[PDB]
Amino acid sequence: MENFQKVEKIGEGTYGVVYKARNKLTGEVVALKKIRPSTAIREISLLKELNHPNIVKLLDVIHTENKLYLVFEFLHQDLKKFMDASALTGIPLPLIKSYLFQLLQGLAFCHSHRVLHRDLKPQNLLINTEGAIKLADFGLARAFGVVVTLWYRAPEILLGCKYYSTAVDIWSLGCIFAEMVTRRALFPGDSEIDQLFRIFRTLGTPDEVVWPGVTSMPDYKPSFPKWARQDFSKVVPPLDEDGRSLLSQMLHYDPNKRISAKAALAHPFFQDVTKPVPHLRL
Ligand SMILES: Nc1nc(NC2CCCCC2)sc1C(=O)c1cccc([N+](=O)[O-])c1
Repeated sequence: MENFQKVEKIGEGTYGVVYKARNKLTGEVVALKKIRPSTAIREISLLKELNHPNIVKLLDVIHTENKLYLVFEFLHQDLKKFMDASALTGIPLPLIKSYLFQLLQGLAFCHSHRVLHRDLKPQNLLINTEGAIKLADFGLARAFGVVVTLWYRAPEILLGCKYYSTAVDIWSLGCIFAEMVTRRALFPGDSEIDQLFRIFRTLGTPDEVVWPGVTSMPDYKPSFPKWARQDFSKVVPPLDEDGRSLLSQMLHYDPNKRISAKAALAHPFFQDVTKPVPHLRL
């Protein structure tokens, strides 16, 4: 309140309440995030340096009265709400393609700077009236270190691996891509084991052939049921073969086999990519 004017609470984020606020000095409207450690302050502050058209800008890190706040650029809609609003007709393919392309650019940028997100989901993908889509919260997970949605969690995380790689973000993005296409979450698990088994029932229970080292993951149990992989054309109909091919590469079990954001940008699926204007009701 000393330095801002609260417009309204807009949601509950991973780390605390998020408000739409107005900077007292500048009059600018921002997304103010209250964080519910000195190591973190220094680390997060470095994120202020990230600047890319597809990344929500971290405007400032404020540490006052022994409270921590992160100030982010404000956008008017998120992908979760946009998908809900578009459920009757579906998001036009050209726009799904444009959003996926832009999201991969944001990931390629962050990953090139050694910054992972680790918790990508429709709620932290923000859109504006000009057709841009941006990712918010990259790098917070590493700096802070932990009802939460498990729908977009990579299998290695669900299997208890405590070492993350850029591949966890590609997995989440693949799940989001599938959801934009079918208008339904790909793997809507209600628990970690349900999340894992939903993945197994669709992509097949992983083994040492497709994922070397999987049987040695922390939470892997030899007792996991063995489900056969489903035909991929049944998972995201009516997406064409270019889209299905790209999606399959984003959903490989072995994180090391998962396509990189950079390589994905070159996939044939983006041969005819454009930047359409979305119809946003604000
Ligand atoms: N920058 C930014 N602009 C936002 N405007 C809202 C978009 C949805 C409609 C209301 C305004 S939301 C936001 C976040 O960064 C954000 C990410 C994860 C979660 C939340 N959250 O509130 O729970 C917020």
